[PDB]
Amino acid sequence: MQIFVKTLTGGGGGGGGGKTITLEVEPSDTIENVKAKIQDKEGIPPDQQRLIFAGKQLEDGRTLSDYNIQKESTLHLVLRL
Repeated sequence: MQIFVKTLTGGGGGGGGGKTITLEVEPSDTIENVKAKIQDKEGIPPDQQRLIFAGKQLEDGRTLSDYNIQKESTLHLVLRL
């Protein structure tokens, strides 16, 4: 299944915002697995990633299906320092 990940626009305007990457996933993949797939594409360590869907921060041990994340769903990636 393919899903999309985008980052925040920020309260700064400009600079696009809509850019995405695509991930190949299964419904039974955990959020921790998804973070590892983002790391393969973008180099950002999983410890520094927060993922949001439907306005909610996603917990590592749940699966995509637990959050109703399906084909062509878009997750939002936010930095965690």
